[PDB]
Amino acid sequence: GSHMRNVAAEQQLRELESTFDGRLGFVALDTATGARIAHRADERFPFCSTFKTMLSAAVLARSAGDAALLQRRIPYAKRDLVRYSPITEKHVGAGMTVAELCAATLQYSDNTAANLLIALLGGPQAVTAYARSIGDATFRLDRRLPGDERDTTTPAAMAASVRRLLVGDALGTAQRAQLNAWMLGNKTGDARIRAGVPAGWRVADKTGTGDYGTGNDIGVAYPPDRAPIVFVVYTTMRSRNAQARDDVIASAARIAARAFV
Ligand SMILES: CC(C)(O/N=C(\C(=O)NCB(O)O)c1csc(N)n1)C(=O)O
Repeated sequence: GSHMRNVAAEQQLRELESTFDGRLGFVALDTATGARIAHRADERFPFCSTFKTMLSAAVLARSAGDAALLQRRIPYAKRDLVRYSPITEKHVGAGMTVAELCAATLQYSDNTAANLLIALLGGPQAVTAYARSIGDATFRLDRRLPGDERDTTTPAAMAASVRRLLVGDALGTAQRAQLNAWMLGNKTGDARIRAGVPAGWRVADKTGTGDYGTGNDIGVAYPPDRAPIVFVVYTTMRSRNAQARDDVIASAARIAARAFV
């Protein structure tokens, strides 16, 4: 790579943002060199379901020296279900193990699964506390309008957290391996980062989708013969009804992939 290719990439990101009525927040990091391609990296964006990565890491941290926690089954009932719970809705009654809940919320974005895990940790403030413990002073989970700082982070802060969690040593080696295993098996991101990077790269990712055309994807790509590349993409729009743009997310990843190859 080179600084000049990165300057070119950043202008391409600006041009990409002009194709929709909203904001593009982007960080890609080449871990081989620390080279960073960024756009609106220090602005806050609603993180939507991408917080589930930080969730799951916090749960994995509780399991250090207590691997049996992952096999502990958590009961819940129908009145405990919230909207969009495709996995948990099938296991009302006896419930699911902690590991199963982590997998459900990472791979299917199951919302009840996330709430149960948030509860296990002691509430949303425990997730924020966990983020602070790994050097993220920006992330805030306030609950399980544009401009509201609640439930937001910046692309820069999330990129650093993704890097430390999936590539670095925020977690112990075994827990890092497990977080990667879950995110590698994500089912919701086929049209996002995965669509923009080379087919030969392995991708561990977590998506986020919300109103105001909010379309997010964060994660790490593992090329077969070089160092991991961290990708964080946040998009959000001015119109509440607007669909999230999978193609824009894929295109942003593709711009950075081309620059780093
Ligand atoms: C409605 C319910 C179940 O979930 N709300 C969500 C949501 O559906 N997140 C799904 B995700 O981004 O894959 C959400 C967060 S920001 C936004 N817009 N929607 C909830 O929190 O009660």
